[PDB]
Amino acid sequence: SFRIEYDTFGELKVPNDKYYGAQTVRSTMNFKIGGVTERMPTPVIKAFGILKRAAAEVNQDYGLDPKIANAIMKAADEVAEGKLNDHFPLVVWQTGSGTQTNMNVNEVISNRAIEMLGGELGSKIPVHPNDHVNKSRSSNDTFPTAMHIAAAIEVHEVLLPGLQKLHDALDAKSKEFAQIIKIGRTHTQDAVPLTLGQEFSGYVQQVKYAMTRIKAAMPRIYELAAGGTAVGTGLNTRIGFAEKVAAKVAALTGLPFVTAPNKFEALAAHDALVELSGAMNTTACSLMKIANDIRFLGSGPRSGLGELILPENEPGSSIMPGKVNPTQCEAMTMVAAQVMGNHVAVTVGGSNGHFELNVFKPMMIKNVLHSARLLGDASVSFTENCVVGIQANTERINKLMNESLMLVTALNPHIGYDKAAKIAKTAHKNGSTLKETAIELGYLTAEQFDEWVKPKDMLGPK
Amino acid sequence: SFRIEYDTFGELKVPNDKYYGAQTVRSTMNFKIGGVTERMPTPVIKAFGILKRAAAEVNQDYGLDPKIANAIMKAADEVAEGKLNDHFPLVVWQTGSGTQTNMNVNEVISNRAIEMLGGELGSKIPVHPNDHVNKSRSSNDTFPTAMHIAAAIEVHEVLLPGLQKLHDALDAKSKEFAQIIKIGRTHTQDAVPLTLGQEFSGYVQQVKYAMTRIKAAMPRIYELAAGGTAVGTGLNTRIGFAEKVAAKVAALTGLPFVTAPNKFEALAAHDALVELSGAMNTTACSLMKIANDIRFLGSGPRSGLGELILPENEPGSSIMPGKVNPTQCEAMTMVAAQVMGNHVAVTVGGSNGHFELNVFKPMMIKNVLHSARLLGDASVSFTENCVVGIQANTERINKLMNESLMLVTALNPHIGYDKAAKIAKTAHKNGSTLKETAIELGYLTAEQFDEWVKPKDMLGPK
Amino acid sequence: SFRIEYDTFGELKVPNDKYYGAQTVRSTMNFKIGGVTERMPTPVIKAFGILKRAAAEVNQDYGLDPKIANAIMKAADEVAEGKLNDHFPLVVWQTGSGTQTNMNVNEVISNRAIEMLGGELGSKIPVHPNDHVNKSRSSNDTFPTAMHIAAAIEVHEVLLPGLQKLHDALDAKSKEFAQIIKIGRTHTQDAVPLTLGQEFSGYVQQVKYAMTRIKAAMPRIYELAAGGTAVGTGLNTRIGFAEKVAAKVAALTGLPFVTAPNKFEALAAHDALVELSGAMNTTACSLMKIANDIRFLGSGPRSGLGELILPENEPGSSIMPGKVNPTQCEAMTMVAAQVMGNHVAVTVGGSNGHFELNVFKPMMIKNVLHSARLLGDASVSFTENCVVGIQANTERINKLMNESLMLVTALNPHIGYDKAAKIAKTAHKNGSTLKETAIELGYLTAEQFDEWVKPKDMLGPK
Amino acid sequence: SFRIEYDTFGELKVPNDKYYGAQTVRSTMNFKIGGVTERMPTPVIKAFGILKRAAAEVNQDYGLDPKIANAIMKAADEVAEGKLNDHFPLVVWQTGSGTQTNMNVNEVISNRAIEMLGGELGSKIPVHPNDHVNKSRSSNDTFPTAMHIAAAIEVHEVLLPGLQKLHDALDAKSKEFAQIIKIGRTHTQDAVPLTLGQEFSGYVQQVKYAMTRIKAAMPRIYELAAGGTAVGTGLNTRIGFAEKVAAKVAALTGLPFVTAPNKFEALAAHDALVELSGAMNTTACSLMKIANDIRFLGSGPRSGLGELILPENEPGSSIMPGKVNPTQCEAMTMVAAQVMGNHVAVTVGGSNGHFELNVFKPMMIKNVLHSARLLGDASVSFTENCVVGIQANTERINKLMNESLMLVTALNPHIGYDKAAKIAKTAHKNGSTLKETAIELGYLTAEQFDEWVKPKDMLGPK
Ligand SMILES: [Cl-]
Ligand SMILES: [Cl-]
Ligand SMILES: [Cl-]
Ligand SMILES: [Cl-]
Repeated sequence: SFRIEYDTFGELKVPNDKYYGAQTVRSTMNFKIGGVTERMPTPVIKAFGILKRAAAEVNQDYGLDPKIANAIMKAADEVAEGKLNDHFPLVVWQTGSGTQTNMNVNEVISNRAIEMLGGELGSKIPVHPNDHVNKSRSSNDTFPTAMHIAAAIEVHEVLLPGLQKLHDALDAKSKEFAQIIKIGRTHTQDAVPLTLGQEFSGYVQQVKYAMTRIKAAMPRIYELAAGGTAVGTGLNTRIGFAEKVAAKVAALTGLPFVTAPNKFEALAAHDALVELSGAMNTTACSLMKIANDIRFLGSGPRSGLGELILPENEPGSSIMPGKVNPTQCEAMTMVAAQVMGNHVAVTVGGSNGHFELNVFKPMMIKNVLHSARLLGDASVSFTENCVVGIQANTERINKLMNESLMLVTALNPHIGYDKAAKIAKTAHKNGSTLKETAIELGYLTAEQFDEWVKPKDMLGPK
Repeated sequence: SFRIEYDTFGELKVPNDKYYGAQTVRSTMNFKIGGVTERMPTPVIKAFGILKRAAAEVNQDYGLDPKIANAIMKAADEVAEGKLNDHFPLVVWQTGSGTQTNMNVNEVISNRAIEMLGGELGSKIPVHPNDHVNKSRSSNDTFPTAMHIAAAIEVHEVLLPGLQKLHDALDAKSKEFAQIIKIGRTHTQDAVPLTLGQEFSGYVQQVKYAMTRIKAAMPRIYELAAGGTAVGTGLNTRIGFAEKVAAKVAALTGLPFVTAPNKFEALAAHDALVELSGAMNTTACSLMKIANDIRFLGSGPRSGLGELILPENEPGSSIMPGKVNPTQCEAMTMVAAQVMGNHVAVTVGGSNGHFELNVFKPMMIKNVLHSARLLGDASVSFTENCVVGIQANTERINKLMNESLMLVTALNPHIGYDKAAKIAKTAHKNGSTLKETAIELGYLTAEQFDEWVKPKDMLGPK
Repeated sequence: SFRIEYDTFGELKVPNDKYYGAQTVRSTMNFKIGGVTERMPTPVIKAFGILKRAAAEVNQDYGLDPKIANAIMKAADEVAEGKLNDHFPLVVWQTGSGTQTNMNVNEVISNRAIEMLGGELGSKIPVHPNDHVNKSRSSNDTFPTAMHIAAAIEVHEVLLPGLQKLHDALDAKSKEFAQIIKIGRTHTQDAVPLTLGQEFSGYVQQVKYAMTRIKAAMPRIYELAAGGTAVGTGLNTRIGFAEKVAAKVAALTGLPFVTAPNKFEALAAHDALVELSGAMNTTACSLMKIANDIRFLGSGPRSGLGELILPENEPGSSIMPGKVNPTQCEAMTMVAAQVMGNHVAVTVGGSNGHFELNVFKPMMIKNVLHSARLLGDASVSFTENCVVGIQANTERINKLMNESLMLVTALNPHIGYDKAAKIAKTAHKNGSTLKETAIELGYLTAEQFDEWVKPKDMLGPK
Repeated sequence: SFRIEYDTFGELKVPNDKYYGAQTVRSTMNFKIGGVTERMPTPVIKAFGILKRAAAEVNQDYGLDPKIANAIMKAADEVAEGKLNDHFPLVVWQTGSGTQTNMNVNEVISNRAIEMLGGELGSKIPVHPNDHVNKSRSSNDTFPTAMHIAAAIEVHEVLLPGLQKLHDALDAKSKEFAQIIKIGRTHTQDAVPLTLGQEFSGYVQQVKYAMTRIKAAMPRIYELAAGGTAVGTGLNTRIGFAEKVAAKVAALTGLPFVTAPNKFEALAAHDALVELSGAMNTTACSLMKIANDIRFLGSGPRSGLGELILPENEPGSSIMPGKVNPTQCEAMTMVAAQVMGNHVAVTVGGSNGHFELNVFKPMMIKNVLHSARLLGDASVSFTENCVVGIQANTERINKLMNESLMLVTALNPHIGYDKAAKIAKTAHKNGSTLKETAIELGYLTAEQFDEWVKPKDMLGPK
């Protein structure tokens, strides 16, 4: 069931059905921290597949045999496509440079490429893990490169598409609710009116600004450390490799990847991950506000606010109609709280670089990818399972509109401030409506009230 | 105008009316960071006066002249009593050990004692700042000692008394509201009933647990670093000074101060400050919930929840007689958010100690004292200007109780689940009450409804 | 391959080899957030098994048929023992009350118990998911109970045992290094000496205080919400159930679980999780200091500090001897940064409770369990793979001791301050040792220097 | 002594020498939270003076009397110029909308303009606080406008100029150190060489990227809420006032202020403040790395790293001539930790908006301005008192270069990997240099070593 390999610490049995080698096995034994929920995120593994596929191509310009290079390229493609996920057992909580995952990727790609060429698994023949798969002689620049490839792909494929669906759904609701006038709330107190569409337009602007903030953090993420090698000097790599491998990654992904103008800044720190995490942290604040507002606007049905009727996803009780738990709102606000904590973890790691190398890399990219996946997935779920199905309780909204004390300022240019203040003061102490009190005081007639108190005329400046 | 003093780097103009000296003026010149709001917190200055008073009394056992020592004690008492606050212009953003503030205290106490002994300001005669006020030869242990004295005093005098007032006022409201039954809210949806007194009893328990958590963080605060000198070995200090000066501080303050059992842990880290900030962070989560709940329970008056009538302390618009903004709730929740941020700042500083000395001390104690003062002051303000004056809107609470669909399960044993659920669904569809629907359906009488649906019987287990 | 079940939203195919039902399947479709790394943590599932096993026993006092109860108890045991982990596919990012995992547990236990009694899977006969497995009529108190059971078990079984191993290993190193005098470092500058054992004794005290801080947060974790039902009143549960099920959980686990004195505080907030997260946050600051110190103390071999020789776990290069990357230090400091971020996520969720129910429960317990597992696992790995094998570079330590300028204060009670200051001032500008300069200046002889400059006499007060 | 003013709750004694009125005195009485260090930041007060000056000029287009308007403009100019700071005693911990500070500004400007028009203080004649100074009928939009004006001005005048000085000084050191080759450090272990100029060029890039990130956060800061009035509809304000007052603020400040495109997003949330705090949080991670690196590179002089000689600005002990504590590094890293905590506080406030108004405004702008002032001031102080005066210890750097084992790979093409690794292992075992070992082994001459091992040839790709 196993083959037998050796490192400088002793004998190791590697399962025959695994493409990793003795380096990966030893790493798994030395870092038993967290369990399988702590394995290196799949986007990082796939990004390594893209990077090795790109380097193998470029390395043909530097002596790499085309028959070996093509075998590496096909094996790297299988990694980048998620076909070999079960051959990467390492946890995030490894070395701070992530080079143990780099050696995991080198072992898997060479062994798979060896098998494609009919060789013996574990022999390093004819595809060597270091001499061929890592022909670039890259070391501490590999994992930084895979971090930015994975972050850029996850932002383009998961985060922004999810937020775009949320933006469009909120915008459709805003237009659908454009003519429903409701009582505003400031300090949670009754305030002058606005429409549900105006309130939802604020949500739309927040999501629009969130997508702009995330895009503004991407230019630095597109800068790749590949070519810096050990300390950023580029020692042991070939001239032109840094630019060529970045341009190849750009062509493989369709994203505007470039080489980092300063490789020492690219290895010694990961401020671009901190800035991207900061944009997602701002997005979390926007989504917390939006989801909590809709949570409260749908509260009820009779002892809450009751403005919105949210779609029911979980089965209720036949004895409890009208009760709809805002469960998509709860999942979204929990995600937002998680992103804020993830950002602090990213911040602590990003601040603790030492000299030529920041060695908090796996934890930083884990929290960045975690935040991006959660925000993208929750935005999709929030959209499809709640936002698109939100209905307005227009009957309740219009009833509370006529019973509110907030429309009384519409009578000031008819009966003066103090007569209007006395109608509101009396109606408050009496539990009566504004119209009922304005007539019982003999200040105006009903036909005058309906002519002067028009809420559609209180939605903008004059 | 000025007197002229000298350090070995040149000459310095010291204002004639100031008790600080050349080293303080040199320190102000090199750390122009933040402005006057960033000056060292007054509790730290006062704590230094306590410490120097204690050291001078103890140092008589090791040869300090009694007339010099008694002048130092009187001058240090003036520092501890807050009479010399304008003689400490240094900001928090100084050296990470805080020894520049230690020298500020040495110069002020020496010059003030010189003045009380008829000498000339700045002469170091007959009271020398280092040889007499700092005769203990302490250095890197002075500021840690002053931190823990200041934190313990602020907890004992401000934080815990403020929370005690809040606890007692909430308990009084709980008893006052013990018979007011209202509709519960889970997920912000209508739920089975409970009393306002039961709900408030939850807040009472949170404040009770908050005080227990803060008290649990104090034993390590009471451990003083005084006696560790430069690196924790106690080099250049006298055997027994550490225990004696701690006992003198205990007798002066009435708080159970003892010497730190391990001086290296006391200088290299300030985990006790992190744990105390953590307890205040937990307290902030409690106060955020309590204050936010009261904010929303008082929302309205007509489109909010409207269960509570909060006191109106600042005048509002006469045109708006029903609006009472919960401004005390807003100050409390803003304070809670500030404590959470302050805790992260304490955490980053606490994590970044280097070898024998953590040099983040001034920023750590600044945030700890900030959180304690804000939490204590806000609790007092929230208590006096909101909690004690809260009234229940029993008229609205009773009306919404009768209109709620949540009481329908009381009919289950009398008419069966199927008929009860039919009453609930028809009442929800028609916008009618359970009683109206149950009789229009011929399922029971009005007399059977009044006898079977008793909310006072739905407040506990059977 | 499937059976066919129905909910109120349509037909659902449930795999025959799964014990969950249509409720779990529908929940999996409505909350596609995060992937399989986001599944509910295993300690929560096992804790549900303990809770249901305990309730099934107690419910025999309330009519539950002993033949059904015993079937439930054996099925719950299989859950609590980790035999049915593959039947829980729900993610953390579900409803904020965690009741969808509660229904997942109810479906699995009843279906497995049905199979133990030879029934048809998915029939609810003779073991009903609600009528029998959830006979307590518990709702919003189930997940809070499982949270505290899981947290208490993880602290007792993983966190504290891991820290205890670290404490003992650091203590052994402290005693082993008790006689190795080295130059201290304050502000990273050369300071007066101390021993490696004294420096390591500070680490020991930090870990000891960390275990005390975690234990101090446990009394409130031991309080269980079981019995509060929907809003904390205990409506629909039987008198005495809350106390009995807590005492049964205590007997099943061997831990001092009790019922919560105030069930409204137990449902509306999770301040005990915030306080436990705060204790782990303080522990993270201690471990960050300890691991970073050892990281830097082992730096070198020739351009660093070079005081410690750390064990080599990853294979190096045969051309690069003496290079040992402190990879266990990096994994530990990354874990510490992750705990600090997790604490903020816990803090945000714990602060956002609404009225009768905090609906951030799954996210809060996920981050608490994550922090406890990481700290416990990393402490074990740090201990076994680094601390126990640390060696001291006594040759380098003694060489820098004799070349340091820091021992010059030992000559002040022989030649006075100013003669000693001139030896240090000259030796600094000359690149010479203190003894070489003291003789070249003719201030003392060699035999006098060795008699007066004794570093073993500079390790404590006099 | 005092004058007597009146609100509708009673009478208030206003000090004779103060320009504030009854509403300010009422506000101070009800919010005794924090003390004088907690007063509203001066940049917010000054920004209010700018805003009121702008509104008064624009309001002439809507009928405001020119002589009244010109008196308001002159009084508002005195507020903006910092001449009336002692007339604003309100703390940050007030109402969450900040309207109490808005009224403070209205009363001060009205009373000062009354004084300039010969009237009596407190008379509201001829300049009324609400009818004239607040003629725009703005309310909940005033403080948000003042926040963004204050943040934009502090970024333009303090933060960015401070970072610009730091960038330029670091760039100058990078050029000055361009030929000094030293041993690199990855994982704090000795690594392949690089120049001090290359290492410093990494810091230069981080500061350059920090300024780009902060500038990227400004477009949404430049959007002003002025014109949204109570809920964002703009009710009670004039059409065109929003655009005109923003254009007037732009002309007065020279900054590209525009009106917010969506006033509901502008009042209900302050995500722009969260994004700007995020950029400052990223900057803090950069400065923490830069300052901590320089701290450790200057450590020593004899048991540290010793590569840099930092300037000595405060006198030290003459007995300790080689000790120079990096106090500017400590103030910078303490500031960086404070910014990270401030960011969490901003985040919690930004996430907790309710419906039409976020009522965490004063605490959010307090932390934003605190971070900007500290970062700007510290960057200037760190630049002038440390960076510009840094010297390289080239003697020590060159000695450690020759003693390092990291240059051995330069022998690989000339003698082979196996002999080169033997030289490295023997030099490491003997405590000797590569050159000494290579010749005692008969592997090469001293002349071959000098010609083959050229560190200037190991600073880039081949
Ligand atoms: Cl590569
Ligand atoms: Cl002292
Ligand atoms: Cl149960
Ligand atoms: Cl205005």
